[PDB]
Amino acid sequence: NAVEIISREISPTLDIQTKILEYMTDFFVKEGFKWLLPVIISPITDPLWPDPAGEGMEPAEVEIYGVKMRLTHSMILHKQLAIAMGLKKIFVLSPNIRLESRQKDDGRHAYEFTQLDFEVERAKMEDIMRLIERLVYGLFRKAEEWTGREFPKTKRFEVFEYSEVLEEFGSDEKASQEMEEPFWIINIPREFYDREVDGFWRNYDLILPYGYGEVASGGEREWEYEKIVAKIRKAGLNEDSFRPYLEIAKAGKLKPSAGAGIGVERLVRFIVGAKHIAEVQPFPRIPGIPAVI
Ligand code: NA
Repeated sequence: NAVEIISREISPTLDIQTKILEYMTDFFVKEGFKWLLPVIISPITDPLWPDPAGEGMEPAEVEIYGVKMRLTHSMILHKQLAIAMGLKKIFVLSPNIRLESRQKDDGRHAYEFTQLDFEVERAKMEDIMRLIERLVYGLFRKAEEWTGREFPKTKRFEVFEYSEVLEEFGSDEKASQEMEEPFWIINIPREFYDREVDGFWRNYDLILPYGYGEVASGGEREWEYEKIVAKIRKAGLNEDSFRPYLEIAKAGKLKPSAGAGIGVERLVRFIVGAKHIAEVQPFPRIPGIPAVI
């Protein structure tokens, strides 16, 4: 009900969201990153496949001036293109639209959400993981002041291989339920753009404790045409749906980089202790339920 949605009290949560957005955007600007504006419709987007976290659905699509456009799954390809433009360090507050099923309505997913999405030329996985640890520690100390509650105190998070998480816990979420500090999961076989080297994937997810689940994901990247297109073909994806990106790769303009996206609503939910992510959204976007507003 529309009247019901707008009769919720959410002012304290949005006051916290404002403090989080100010803190994070200020951090990246002061670190020397360029602040880019988002892409919403494009011929190319993140396939989100293969990916253990994904259902592999098609993006929303619309015809624009007679040409098929995809609503942004994520800006990953565009981040790589920004690095190809010589911009070195970039971030964006990026809307993502992912039409996941009701099976992903588990309290941490929304079908429309925002990532603070960033990328750094020539960075390695340890560089990005340490940068996120520095950001998160400082944020959690401020959150203690804002809320009057205690937050996790560790500064270097434990690291698990994805294969070990499957063996010990069964899933990323079961691991989250059993942990009291944030932790990393690394080496996850997934999309063509994440860098793979002789069976090892140079990638990482940050997982929150107390069952709150994933909050950030990233990797080092592939930049070579021959490697990228081999991965696309092996996965059975449509090469033509990546054509301009592949033209740029073939021309040699992609560079080595690494980065991550941080789910803003997920982070707000953690800091305020909300059971469901819909509680932190003025206009909920619940997987499998088309919003009335
Ligand atoms: Na290989």
